[PDB]
Amino acid sequence: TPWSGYLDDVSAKFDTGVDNLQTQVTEALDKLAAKPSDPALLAAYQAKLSEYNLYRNAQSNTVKVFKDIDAAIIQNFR
Amino acid sequence: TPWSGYLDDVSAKFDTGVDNLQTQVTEALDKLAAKPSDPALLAAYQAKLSEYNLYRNAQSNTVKVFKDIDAAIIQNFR
Amino acid sequence: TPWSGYLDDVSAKFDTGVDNLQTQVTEALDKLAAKPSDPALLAAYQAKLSEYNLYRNAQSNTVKVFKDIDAAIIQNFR
Amino acid sequence: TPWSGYLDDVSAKFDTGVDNLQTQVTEALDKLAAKPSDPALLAAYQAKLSEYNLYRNAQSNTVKVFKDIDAAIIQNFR
Amino acid sequence: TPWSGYLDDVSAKFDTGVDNLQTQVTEALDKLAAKPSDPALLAAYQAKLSEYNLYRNAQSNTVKVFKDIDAAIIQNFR
Amino acid sequence: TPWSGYLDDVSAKFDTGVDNLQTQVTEALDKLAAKPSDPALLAAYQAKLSEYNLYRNAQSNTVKVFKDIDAAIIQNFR
Amino acid sequence: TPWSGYLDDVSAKFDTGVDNLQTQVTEALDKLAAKPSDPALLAAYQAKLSEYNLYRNAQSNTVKVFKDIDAAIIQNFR
Amino acid sequence: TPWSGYLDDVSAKFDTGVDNLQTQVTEALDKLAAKPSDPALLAAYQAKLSEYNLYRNAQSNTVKVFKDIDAAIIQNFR
Amino acid sequence: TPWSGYLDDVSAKFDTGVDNLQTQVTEALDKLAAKPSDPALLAAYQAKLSEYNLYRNAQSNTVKVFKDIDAAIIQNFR
Amino acid sequence: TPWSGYLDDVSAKFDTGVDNLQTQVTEALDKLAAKPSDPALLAAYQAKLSEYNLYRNAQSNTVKVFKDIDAAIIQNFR
Amino acid sequence: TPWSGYLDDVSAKFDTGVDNLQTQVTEALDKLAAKPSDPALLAAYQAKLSEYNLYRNAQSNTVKVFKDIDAAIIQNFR
Amino acid sequence: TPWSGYLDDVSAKFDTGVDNLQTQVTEALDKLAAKPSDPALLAAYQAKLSEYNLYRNAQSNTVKVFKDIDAAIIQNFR
Amino acid sequence: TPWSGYLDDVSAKFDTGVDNLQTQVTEALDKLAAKPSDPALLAAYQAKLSEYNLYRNAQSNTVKVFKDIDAAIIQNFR
Amino acid sequence: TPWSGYLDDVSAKFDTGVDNLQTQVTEALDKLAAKPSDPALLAAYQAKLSEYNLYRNAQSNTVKVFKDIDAAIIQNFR
Amino acid sequence: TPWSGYLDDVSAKFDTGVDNLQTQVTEALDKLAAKPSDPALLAAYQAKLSEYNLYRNAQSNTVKVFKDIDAAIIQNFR
Amino acid sequence: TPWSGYLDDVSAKFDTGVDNLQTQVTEALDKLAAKPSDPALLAAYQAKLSEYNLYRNAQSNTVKVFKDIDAAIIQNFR
Amino acid sequence: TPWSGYLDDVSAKFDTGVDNLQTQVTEALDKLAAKPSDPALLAAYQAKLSEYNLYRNAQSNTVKVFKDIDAAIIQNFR
Amino acid sequence: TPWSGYLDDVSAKFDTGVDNLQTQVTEALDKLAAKPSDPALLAAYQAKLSEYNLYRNAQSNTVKVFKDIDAAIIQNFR
Amino acid sequence: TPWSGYLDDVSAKFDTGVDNLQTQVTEALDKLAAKPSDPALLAAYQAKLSEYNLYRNAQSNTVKVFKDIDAAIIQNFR
Amino acid sequence: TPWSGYLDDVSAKFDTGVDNLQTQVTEALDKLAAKPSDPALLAAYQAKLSEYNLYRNAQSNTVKVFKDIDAAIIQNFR
Repeated sequence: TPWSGYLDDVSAKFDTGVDNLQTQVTEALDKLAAKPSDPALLAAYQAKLSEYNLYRNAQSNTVKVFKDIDAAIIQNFR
Repeated sequence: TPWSGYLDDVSAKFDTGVDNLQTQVTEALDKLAAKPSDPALLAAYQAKLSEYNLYRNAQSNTVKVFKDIDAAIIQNFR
Repeated sequence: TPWSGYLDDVSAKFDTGVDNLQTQVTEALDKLAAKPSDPALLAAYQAKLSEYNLYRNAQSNTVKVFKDIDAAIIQNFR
Repeated sequence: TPWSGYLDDVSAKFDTGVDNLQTQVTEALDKLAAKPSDPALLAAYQAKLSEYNLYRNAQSNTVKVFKDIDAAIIQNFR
Repeated sequence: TPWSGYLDDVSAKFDTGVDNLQTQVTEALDKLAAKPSDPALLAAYQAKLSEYNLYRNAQSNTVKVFKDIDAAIIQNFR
Repeated sequence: TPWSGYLDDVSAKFDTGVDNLQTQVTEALDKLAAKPSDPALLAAYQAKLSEYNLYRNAQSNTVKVFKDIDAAIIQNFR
Repeated sequence: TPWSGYLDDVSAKFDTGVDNLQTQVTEALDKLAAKPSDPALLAAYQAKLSEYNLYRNAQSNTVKVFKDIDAAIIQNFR
Repeated sequence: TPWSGYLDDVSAKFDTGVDNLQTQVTEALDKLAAKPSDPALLAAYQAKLSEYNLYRNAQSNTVKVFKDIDAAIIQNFR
Repeated sequence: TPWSGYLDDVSAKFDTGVDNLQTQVTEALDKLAAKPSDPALLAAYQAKLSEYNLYRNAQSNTVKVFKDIDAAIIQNFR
Repeated sequence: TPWSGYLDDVSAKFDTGVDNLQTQVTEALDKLAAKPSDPALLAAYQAKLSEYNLYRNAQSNTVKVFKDIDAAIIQNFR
Repeated sequence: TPWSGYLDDVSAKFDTGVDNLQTQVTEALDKLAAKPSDPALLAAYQAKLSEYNLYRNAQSNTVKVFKDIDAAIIQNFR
Repeated sequence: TPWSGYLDDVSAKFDTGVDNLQTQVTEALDKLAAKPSDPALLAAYQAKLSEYNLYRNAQSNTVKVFKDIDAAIIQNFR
Repeated sequence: TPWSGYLDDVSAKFDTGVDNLQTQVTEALDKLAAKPSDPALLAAYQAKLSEYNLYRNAQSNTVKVFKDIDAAIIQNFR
Repeated sequence: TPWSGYLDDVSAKFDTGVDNLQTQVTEALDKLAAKPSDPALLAAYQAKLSEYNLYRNAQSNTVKVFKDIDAAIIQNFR
Repeated sequence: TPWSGYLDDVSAKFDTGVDNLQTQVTEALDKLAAKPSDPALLAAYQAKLSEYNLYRNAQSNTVKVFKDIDAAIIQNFR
Repeated sequence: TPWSGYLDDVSAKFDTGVDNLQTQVTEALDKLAAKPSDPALLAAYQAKLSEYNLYRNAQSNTVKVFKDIDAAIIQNFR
Repeated sequence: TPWSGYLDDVSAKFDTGVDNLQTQVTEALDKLAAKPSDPALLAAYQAKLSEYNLYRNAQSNTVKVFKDIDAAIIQNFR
Repeated sequence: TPWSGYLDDVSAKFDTGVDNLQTQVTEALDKLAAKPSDPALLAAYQAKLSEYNLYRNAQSNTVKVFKDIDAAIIQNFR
Repeated sequence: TPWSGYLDDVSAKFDTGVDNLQTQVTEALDKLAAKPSDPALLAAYQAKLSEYNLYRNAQSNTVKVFKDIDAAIIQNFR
Repeated sequence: TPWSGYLDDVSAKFDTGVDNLQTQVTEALDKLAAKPSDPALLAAYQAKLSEYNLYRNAQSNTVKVFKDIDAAIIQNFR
């Protein structure tokens, strides 16, 4: 078992929160790439890609906030 | 059960809202393709196709608005 | 019961508005086809066919206007 | 009493501005659907439908302008 | 097997919908060209040519609508 | 009773300020999803969605300003 | 009193402009229908019907022009 | 007399600068709402609404600049 | 004296530029409505209506350009 | 009467300097929370909130400077 | 002096171009109406009426062309 | 083997997704250029060109979204 | 010498390109207005007017393209 | 002589660069307002207005760039 | 004569350096507030406001540097 | 030498194509007018007049086609 | 060798696709201009002119599509 | 030899990439200005102008991207 | 062998990580500069340039983080 | 010879590094100010201004870094 700190556990709450969003984006892109003119495949990929943008931005700002909460405690040791 | 977030649920309100509009367009196109000169088949396909344009544009703008409401909250975490 | 949106309901106001105009055209054509020289059958078919031209053009422009009223609202979501 | 904000009140100035334009369109369409060949019913429906296009486009652009006036104030809080 | 996307499949529903309309126009034109004064050959070619006008215009507008449904989804990715 | 600080109370002034805007958006979307072609349902949903964008952006910037007013006082303790 | 907008008032300038042209056409048709061989009744009905064609075409183009003048102002709000 | 600081006085230079622009927009909207098809009422409301967009954006950027001039002086006290 | 900004003054250059074009259209329509078959009244109304279309479109685009010149200056304050 | 030292008196010069700025922010937020789409309520709240940011930052830096002037005198007793 | 724009001046080049063609048609019709069997009065009225058809059609197409030249410049302001 | 990152692999999913769409456009253009009047060659080229527009726009927006997902992570390193 | 920028110089390439097309249209209209029934004067005016439509549309689109080339450079300064 | 800094001198290079473009726009608008149907006055005003859009946008972006070059030097004093 | 130390003299080099920049901002704001849509008044106020931002930031950083040069000499007395 | 564009050169191919058809019609009409009963003068004038009808209709349709070929290129600049 | 980009090469596929269609139109017009009454010269020129209309419209729309495919890639660089 | 940095060298790759596109646009405009009705001169100028739009937009976005790559390195010096 | 510290080795992990991305950008720009209208050359350059933006921003933030990790250790020596 | 320390010599490496970039910006602005609509003058000024932004920001950060390297040595004398 590799080491995983608190910022890893915050990042793994988002990773285990979504079930297979990293898989559903890649599958719906590969279904879209075979036929990039189907409205049932473009509107399904729009919902996957727009969630994957919002999943990944919220996951990359929650880590940055907890990095800044810790950087004002560690700076107050000395 | 695959994962479905909030933008999927907004997209699935439109998908479960219409009963079989993705089926009625394909059926009325296949009825039209056998005889593309019947006014009862052209005027019926006009109503299906024009709804399928308005169904899909409203479904692809409501996702884009909720993607922009979330992108101004996630940007205000830090 | 199949799904029928608003453009279907506008199209079905014209379809249920006329009682059997899709039937009276086909019957008066089949009466005309047996004897295409009777003035009582040509002048009766002229009134059916000219109404069926005006019925179907008004039914295919009212759908196109309501498709354009909706396409300026849906475009103003974002 | 349900909640109605400022964009609802701008939209309700148009809705209470016209008296029964949502009713006069539906009535003049149902009078037209029984007899879609009367020039007194086609020219009366043309005036109702063309106003209902201009009523609804001006009502759907005034909301979009006030949404853009507010989105440049709210963006200037921070 | 060559690649065929969704707009090709919509275009091939019209092409496989009619059986040999691209052949019946060319055959009835070549029968007409040998004797361009037969009313049984002019009235048969009128029905083929007028269907081939309506077949090809409906096939070239259904592609253009589905190109415009997709161009409002693809524009809403970003 | 759960704990609610000052930023929660600023966020709950917006939440208790609107009566049922989180409900009126979901209801007017579910009314729109059954028939996404009615201009009385698209223009009503435009006013709800555009208010819900302006409600939520002003609620997510007022919290961020009060977080920045406090972060310049807390930084001036030491 | 029912609501009447500007396109109704343009249409009612033509309707109140002619006194009883909608009545004189119907009366001169009912006088013609009893005896459709009188030159004093055919030449009088020709003048009524040809005016009623020019009355109704000018009334249905002046509305369409004012609908297009307004549709280039309303489109320039946003 | 309530308190009004410098950013209020900059905001009140715009408010007392225009005489009754907050009134002329509401009056020209209520005149437009009774008859949303008059070109003399649409082109007059276009000039009021487009000024009210430019009035309010310049008033909401001049406050934000003076908030940023002060935030670089106050930050240079310590 | 009511307030009139720069976009009002651009709109009032067109309004004071034409002397009584808003009056000459209404007078030539009321002269046309009494007798909608005179070629001296149809060709005179064609010249008034076609100028009133070009007057009002140029007046509603010059305001929109000056609204866009100002919206790129006001956006460059901050 | 509770005790109030010099840093309290510097803080109370800002508190008694503004009359009711702690009240005008809370009132203009509660007026904004009932209708968060009015430009007269967003631009008025922007001026209150931006002053309340500059009031409170200048009040929390003037105390910190006088704490540092005193901490270099008290350190020079011994 | 009433206002006369460019389309009026194009229309007045035709009106001042012919000297009294609007008078010569009415005079030669009133001379014809007293005796509608004279070949010197029918052949003179044929030349007046056929010129008045060609005068008025060229005058009503030159205005429509200059309305379309201007409508492609005014549309290219924005 | 040249280097290909993740945005290249997203771009190569579209390139390897379509089999020879870059070839079928060039071949159907060169077949069209020899005889630009065949409806079987214009309607076949319409389906290739409209897919090649939708293929290339979706391929040039999916790269731009993944460039923006990465630019909000890389910006949150520091 | 008045100032003339680059869009003036593009517009003056068309103005100095044609020698006296603004004069030949006005002269051939004034020759046509004296006798609007000569086929040598109608067919000569058709060639002048149709060139003056194509001269002025190409001159009003080349300015609009160069305005759009510059508006994507000026927008890329900041 | 009033004070004029460097951003004024950059703004006065554009103001003294064009000779009387602020005058030529107002003169060509006042010539257009007297007769808004002349193609020689619409195409001349299009070239003035499109230059005045490009003059003013380049003048309002060059100031904003030099404001940002200075704001990264002044921020690097301390 | 009131007392003015060295940091006052550095601050008064900026105050006497600009002639009436504190007056030209207030005058160009009061000219802008009467008509907040003139491009000659918005682009003139942009140059005044952007200089007044750069004047005041450089004046509030030069004082802070000389306060830090002195605070490392005074700290080196003891 | 006056200016002559491409539509003039197409019109001058017809004018220089026929040698003196504008002269032979006028001469054969003046020979016919002295004696309008000679079969050698009526049958010669029939051949001149019927050619002058076909000359002038083909000359006035070839200009209109080339005006429409150019109007679909000029419209595709922007 | 002059420079020729991709839109030139698309335009030169049409130019080198037809062998001498720009020559066959000019030759068949000059053969028609000498004798504009031959049915073997009118029906041959109809086939050349109608192909030259379809050649040039397809050549001027394929360039405009590839200009729009590129304008959505170049816009997605930044 | 004048100085040319890296953004000049990126801009000079586009300038030396095209051979004489700045010359071919000006030559094909001056050939078009002498005769703005030739389809061989309009379709040749369309290909030059549409390339010159795509040349200049790609040249003005590649500079802006490399300005933004450098502005995130220079900002990371301190 | 020149000296290369730890921040050089972190920078050389990115430089040796990509194989020839500094070469593939320059080659795909020089292929694009010869023909800046090919969609196969614009979409290939978009993927190279967008990776080169993300390569260089991640390489210029990882150095800045390791410079800040070291600057909090070196500051804790004394 | 005036005195120039090490930070002057670092600043003079940038000043003598570029040959006449302070001159080429002022010359290309004065060439742009005479004609602010030439794409060859806007795209040339974009490359000068964007380099002058990157020249001056790198010159104003390299001085600030060397000021901070020295301020941690001078602080370690005592």
